[PDB]
Amino acid sequence: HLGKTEVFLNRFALRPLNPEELRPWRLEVVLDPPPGREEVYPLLAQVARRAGGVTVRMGDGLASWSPPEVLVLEGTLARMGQTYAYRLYPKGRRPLDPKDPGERSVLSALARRLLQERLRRLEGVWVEGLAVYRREHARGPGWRVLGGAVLDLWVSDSGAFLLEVDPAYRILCEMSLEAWLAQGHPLPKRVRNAYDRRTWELLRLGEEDPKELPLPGGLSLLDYHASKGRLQGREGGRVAWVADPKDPRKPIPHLTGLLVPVLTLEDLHEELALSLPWEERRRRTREIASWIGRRLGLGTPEAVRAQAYRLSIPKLMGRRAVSKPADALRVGFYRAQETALALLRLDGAQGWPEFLRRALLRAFGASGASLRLHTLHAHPSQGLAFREALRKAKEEGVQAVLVLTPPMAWEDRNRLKALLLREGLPSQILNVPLREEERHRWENALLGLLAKAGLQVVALSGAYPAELAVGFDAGGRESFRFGGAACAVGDGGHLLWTLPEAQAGERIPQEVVWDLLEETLWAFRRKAGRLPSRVLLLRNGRVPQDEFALALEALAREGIAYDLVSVRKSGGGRVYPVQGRLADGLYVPLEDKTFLLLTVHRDFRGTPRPLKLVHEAGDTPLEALAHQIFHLTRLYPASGFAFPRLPAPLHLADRLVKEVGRLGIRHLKEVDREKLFFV
DNA sequence: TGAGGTAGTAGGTTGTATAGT
RNA sequence: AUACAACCGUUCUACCUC
Ligand SMILES: [Mg+2]
Repeated sequence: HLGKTEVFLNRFALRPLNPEELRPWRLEVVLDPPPGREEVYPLLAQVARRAGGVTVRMGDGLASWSPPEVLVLEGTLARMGQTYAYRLYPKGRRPLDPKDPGERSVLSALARRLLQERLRRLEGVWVEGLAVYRREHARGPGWRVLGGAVLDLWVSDSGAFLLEVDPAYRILCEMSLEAWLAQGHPLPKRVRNAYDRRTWELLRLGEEDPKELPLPGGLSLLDYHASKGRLQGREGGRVAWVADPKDPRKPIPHLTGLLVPVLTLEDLHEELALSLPWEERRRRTREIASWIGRRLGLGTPEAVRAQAYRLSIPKLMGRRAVSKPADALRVGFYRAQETALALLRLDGAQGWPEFLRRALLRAFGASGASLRLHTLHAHPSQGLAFREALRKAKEEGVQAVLVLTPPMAWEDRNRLKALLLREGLPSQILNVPLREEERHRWENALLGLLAKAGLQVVALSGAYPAELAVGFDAGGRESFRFGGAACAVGDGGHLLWTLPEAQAGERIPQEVVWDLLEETLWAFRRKAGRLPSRVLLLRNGRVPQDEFALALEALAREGIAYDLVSVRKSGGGRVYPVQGRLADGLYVPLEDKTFLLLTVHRDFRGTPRPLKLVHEAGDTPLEALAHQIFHLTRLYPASGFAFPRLPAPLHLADRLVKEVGRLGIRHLKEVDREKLFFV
């Protein structure tokens, strides 16, 4: 069950490395005072930057593509307050073999630096690292938007340059605060220094004179900024009151002549289309690749191809087959039970709208389960009595409450949610200027409601390598030492979530991961009276792989087969068809155990971002894994009309982590973990 | 709070380090 | 909190989609 086709990656093959590049100059470093021994590594890279060439770190020394005589071989550094004196010593050259991953790594660091350094020298071109911006996409009243691309340059195993390209844009507010003010434009959100990158939350304009404000040092504002050479060639203008990097109420003094506004997208909207149709993006990518090759003498670009296989579209089962979850409202649910729902009105109206009661009764008739609708005659304004009302509805079997309400402020939303959650009542909010013809909104609402209640509504009828697929999210951190969360989808049925639930400090990451996993295991055991034969482990690849060692070990001790797979929402590059149209379910195998996956592609103008996956453990054939993950993409019961770009367990753990973020909510004790309260 | 995506940007986190010796 | 380094980037705004 597949297909076959060919695609271009947004990578390009360029010229072979010439003999000199294959034989970099080697340099021995001498510092004073030496020190470090274990800290003698960031220092090495820093020296490699101070030298001022195409030079990188290589072993205990330096590799360079720049002749040592055009380097700053002797100079000084200031690292964390300490001042070092360095001298570089040319020690001849040493050949590097691309076939050695270490040496090729060095070669690629050199290639990257080559790209950046050579791009800096181009006239009529703006460069901010691995980003180059040529043309001018749009300009108006003091600000312009430049169009270019983000790049990378590394070295193949066959010893040739490889150039990744992807068009981006840049919003430059090429002016000054003072002026910007004049144009009559409104004071922006945050403001930025004109002499560095530190940015302060713009609080208010001042009322006093810069030559008066006494600073902690004896200096005034104006001559403080004058002393450090900043008023040299510019008019300081009026005084401003910026707010600190983090957050505070204690403001700081600044100058509208040393401040530059920073425009977000919305600021431009108050005057866009920075998305590109995939055809246009491919074109511009090619153009910029040939342009770079031309200007840098790297030859004419050969776009790299790759075989791609069109995966089979999954079989979504409600009562019968469905194209999308929303249809199950007409057709019926996969596994319905005796369910009790509750209404909570905050618009001071009475009961269920008729079309909602109808839609629900219909959907449940088509499922033969018997539905029971309650109404909460209670309000949060009551105090404890409200909590009591909630408790009563719970004991009467209510599983979830729909909340008809005008647009709630963030804080009130979270407070209300958390409130119902204390009494074990998941809730779906429906904003109440509500017409019946708004089918999408209230049907999605209804789906969320039912999901929260514990219904299944849809399933994948297929057969898959692992009957348990659990996804791991680590919040916004690079480890589970500070907690994270898991969501489990059982082949394509049953849904569970788990929190770290064991403090957030002196926690061993491996043990956290194993705890999440073990709890999902035990949930599965409770629902099935057995342990699963194989589990699919999905992580977001932002935490070290070592953090799953204990979980894998434990899965083995228990005779449970596994497959560890890493999923990265960003970095997969772009993917274009050679001929024809680009479609869903694209599987694009790549290097050692890694592949691309173009899961989603609907009526959006912009180019799709393929997923990048790495089979890090287990002996399941890649195509099989890609199959299962792609199908897991279609098992999100809350979206109803559109599929998420990520597999259900990861998408779920994302919404979960974000919701715990929004609410409390350490011990969500009364909430059943079969109930997806966070969608 | 209806939800899916591509767009930039702020915005954020985590790691090492400061001095001491 | 300072510096440096690495990575991610929901909110928001917009366009749209069903
Ligand atoms: Mg929801």
